[PDB]
Amino acid sequence: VYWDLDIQTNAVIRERAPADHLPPHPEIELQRAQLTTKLRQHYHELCSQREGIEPPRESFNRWLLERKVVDKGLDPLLPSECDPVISPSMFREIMNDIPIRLSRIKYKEEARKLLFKYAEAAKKMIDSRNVTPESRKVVKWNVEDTMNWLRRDHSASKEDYMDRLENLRKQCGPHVASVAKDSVEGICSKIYHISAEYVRRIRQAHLTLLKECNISVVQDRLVYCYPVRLSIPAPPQTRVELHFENDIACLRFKGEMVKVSRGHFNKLELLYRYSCIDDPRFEKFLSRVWCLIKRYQVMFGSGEGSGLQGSLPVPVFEALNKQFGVTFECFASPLNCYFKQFCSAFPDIDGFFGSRGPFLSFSPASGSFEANPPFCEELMDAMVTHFEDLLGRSSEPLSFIIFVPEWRDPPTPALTRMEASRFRRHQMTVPAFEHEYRSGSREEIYYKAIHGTAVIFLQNNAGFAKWEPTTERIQELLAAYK
Repeated sequence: VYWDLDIQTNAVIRERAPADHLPPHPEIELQRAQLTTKLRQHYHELCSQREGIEPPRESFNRWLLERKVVDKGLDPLLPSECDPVISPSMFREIMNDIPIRLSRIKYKEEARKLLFKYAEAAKKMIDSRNVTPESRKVVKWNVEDTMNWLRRDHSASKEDYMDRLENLRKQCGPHVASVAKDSVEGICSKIYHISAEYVRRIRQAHLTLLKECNISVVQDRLVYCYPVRLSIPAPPQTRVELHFENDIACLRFKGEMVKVSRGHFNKLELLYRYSCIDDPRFEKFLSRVWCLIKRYQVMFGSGEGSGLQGSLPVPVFEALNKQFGVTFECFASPLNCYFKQFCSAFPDIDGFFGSRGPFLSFSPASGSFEANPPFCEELMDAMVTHFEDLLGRSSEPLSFIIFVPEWRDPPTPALTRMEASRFRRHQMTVPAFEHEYRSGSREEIYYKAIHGTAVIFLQNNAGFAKWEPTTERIQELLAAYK
């Protein structure tokens, strides 16, 4: 439907030992869900009590992505051992909404209210918090200048109101940041430390469950890739019940229900048949589907396009396979993947559905790959370092075709590094990420993506010889856009 699970892999890796993840269990997934909900509530109260703002939209989810890049802890989702403690992602996102969040504007009275709301918010901040005398008089002058300019009987237009806000924000920004810096850092630190405590509780409950089940807790051939295997045996399956309401699969575990479309459920059964080797009678299938859906609900609120990751059209994947031999997605999930082989964030549960684990821990010696990472610049930067490390270590055909938003104000360090890479064979611009129909029946597309999508070809010499981005192959890839 929106996938081609018949295409076989051409990724080649060293044979690796089974991973030591604790086997997922709906009882533990439910506890992680209820603690992640409490963690979001701590984040909402900290932003409200310390800065008088709501949490910046999608910032908690983006925090989870950034923390995943550096976390050395034991939970597959929540952080517990991170250097730095202070997330640069969450810090930058909170600071962008201080003193207030800038909302979408369409009319003149909206722009006038937004300009006035910013000015009095900066004044209320100056009047109630510690600030150096230099920063106090600069903000005070700009706020007084704006208030008196609004007091003119001569009324300006909407673009005049907007430009006045852009300049006022330009002048007060540095002083507002120096005022709130210590407080925002404290929010990032406290939410990380609370998460670490939650991780310790989940870990202990999971070890206790396995002990209650009497469950105890390599050669380097080159082989075609294969899903991540677990070394710890699966605990006895639990009672998960399935029924369909119209074309929606409904799975209940002890009265707790998760939902997924019928089309995706049938896709998961196929991936499971192609990827799972420890459940010949599908006795554990429904339990693992429940954990999979719940895990991604905890990660991304629920189960087309958001402010975290874009979707590529199906014909683009077809053209990538036919024109450049692509068989593998570096950033996908069992729910959204196009190929049956992919890298994903949660190998403890995704491995049963074809995951090869996170890409930053994947070491292919050969293969043709596609990558459209989530909209997390910290992950993207680690991605580029991994790309160049892999391309420089192997002389076998290796190719990566990367899709990232064409944003230049300012460009991410990852995009700048890729444009200067010694492996860059070709670069172009394709249409922007847009909503791709899947549901059957939503958040808006990330703002950085609206100008278009940069497509970068990173190949070693063997890969450039085998999958060269010739003019004819580029036109066919461009022809895939409807």
